[PDB]
Amino acid sequence: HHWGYGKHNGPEHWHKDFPIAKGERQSPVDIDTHTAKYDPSLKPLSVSYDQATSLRILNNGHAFNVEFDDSQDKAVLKGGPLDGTYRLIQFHFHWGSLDGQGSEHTVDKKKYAAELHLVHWNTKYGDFGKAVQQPDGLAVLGIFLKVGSAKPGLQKVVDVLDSIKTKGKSADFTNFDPRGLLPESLDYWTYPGSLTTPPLLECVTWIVLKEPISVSSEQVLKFRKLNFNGEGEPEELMVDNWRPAQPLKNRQIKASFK
Ligand SMILES: Nc1ccccc1NC(=O)c1ccc(NCC(=O)NCc2ccc(S(N)(=O)=O)cc2)cc1
Ligand SMILES: [Zn+2]
Repeated sequence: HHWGYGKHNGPEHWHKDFPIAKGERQSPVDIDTHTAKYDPSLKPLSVSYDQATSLRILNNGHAFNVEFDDSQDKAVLKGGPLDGTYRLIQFHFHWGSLDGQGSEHTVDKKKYAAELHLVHWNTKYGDFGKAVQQPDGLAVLGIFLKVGSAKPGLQKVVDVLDSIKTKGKSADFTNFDPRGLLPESLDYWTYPGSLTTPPLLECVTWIVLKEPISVSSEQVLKFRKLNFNGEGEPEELMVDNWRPAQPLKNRQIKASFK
């Protein structure tokens, strides 16, 4: 009886195995755009993905992860609110059963169809497992998805999903360029928070881009054909794999822009 997104094991249950679910810096949150303060001391984000080395795509039973070689400084995030250098390890998405829900963060209570998370770890902690034990261990770049025009740089991801339909399936996934998933603007909001899935560790500097990317209805439909279940288990569509907004508590969201 492991955590998930169903009636009996969904986000309102997680606190029983992971009491930090009710902690002081949980994610996601609603971004109230009128209360976020412009911080003119915040630097432009530096997204350096030209040498990124993707390896593999994995269905882990709660999303799919595109994994990268993080054994050297090849794809790094720096600048913005960050001190030092954060290495890209994986990206994944959260999405809905319907185009009106799926994002984890919300903007003035608006839900997007999906949310991309580019996960990075602070190189001063040496590995990801050490970094998640630190309050500044991770930097997650969050990008909203809205349904409209197709995102051409997403299609290589969409087309491999048939090969990883069920929990525990993986496929080689080399030479994928994550620059093709970024919007034009790197204007962002930032706040201190957590992993949005168990173990819900309070180790994340969240950086959420203001400009969504557009994906097509056909692209997001292909996400919704994935399965939470393993092969030969009853089919349960991988949809609504999002945690809702958590209390902001004693936090301020800062804006990089006016
Ligand atoms: N790599 C490493 C290096 C040295 C030693 C140990 C390791 N650890 C692993 O290999 C490993 C760690 C965790 C794991 N599952 C739970 C978890 O912590 N998920 C992360 C996550 C959850 C959530 C988010 S979100 N949605 O962006 O907030 C973003 C990220 C599975 C595998
Ligand atoms: Zn995520």
